[PDB]
Amino acid sequence: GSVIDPSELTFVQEIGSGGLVHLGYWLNKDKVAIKTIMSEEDFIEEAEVMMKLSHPKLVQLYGVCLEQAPICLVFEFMEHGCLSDYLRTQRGLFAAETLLGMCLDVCEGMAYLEEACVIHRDLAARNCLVGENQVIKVSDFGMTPVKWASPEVFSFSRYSSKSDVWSFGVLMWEVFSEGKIPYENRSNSEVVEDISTGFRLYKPRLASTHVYQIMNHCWKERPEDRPAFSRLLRQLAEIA
Ligand SMILES: CCC(O)(CC)c1ccc2c(-c3ccc(OC)cc3)c(-c3n[nH]c4ccsc34)[nH]c2c1
Repeated sequence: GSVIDPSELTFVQEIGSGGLVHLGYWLNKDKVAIKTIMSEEDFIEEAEVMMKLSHPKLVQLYGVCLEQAPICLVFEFMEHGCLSDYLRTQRGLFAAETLLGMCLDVCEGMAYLEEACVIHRDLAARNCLVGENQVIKVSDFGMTPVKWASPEVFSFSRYSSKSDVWSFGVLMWEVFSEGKIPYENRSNSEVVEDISTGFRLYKPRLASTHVYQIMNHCWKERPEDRPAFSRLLRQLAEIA
């Protein structure tokens, strides 16, 4: 399943930690994001799933480097790193249209995963990447915090594409607030209690009445009342 020899990789600079990430080169040519190692088998399987899902708004892999421990996944290099950090560093420089376009990119990737019956389970701005011309790609979509979890997920672990829709609503909030922490300084028990009473994340300044309505549609108590990613995509496109 696309095996890369360790000698083919050149480690240049550490760029992140989660799962350690390095900026590097494969075959002294392509810029790569090397993600060094959860069990070894699950780490390989996540890449195998991702390598068979081709969409312009989903991150791509060059291959997997096994044989020598710690094992690593060889991803394409994304120029502007993770979406969460990009929003925080470029805060105050974003236009409303740019933020909506970011949500539309994520929604496109999510609509593809929804049709392929692939549940992300951890959709958040920290799991999204920024490339050339501010193109957003969904990352870590091959897996098998409660702040992004739907009520049926944090209470009954009922994962579905509709639970990813709730997570997308929180992602939409992260984007429009320019990288703000959802339910800041609040514990896991506190967020569960708030959401159960009917509390929802506040409307950020850059998000219009229509954008906030879409966020609240993603945040409906019952998963059946939430719109599918295929529907959400056209709703977001209509606001633009
Ligand atoms: C914006 C500053 C800079 O340009 C500095 C070289 C940069 C910084 C971080 C990244 C990452 C990246 C590294 C670790 C991350 O945490 C998982 C998320 C993103 C990535 C990245 N690109 N592609 C992939 C795949 C998994 S993480 C990652 N590119 C980065 C680029």
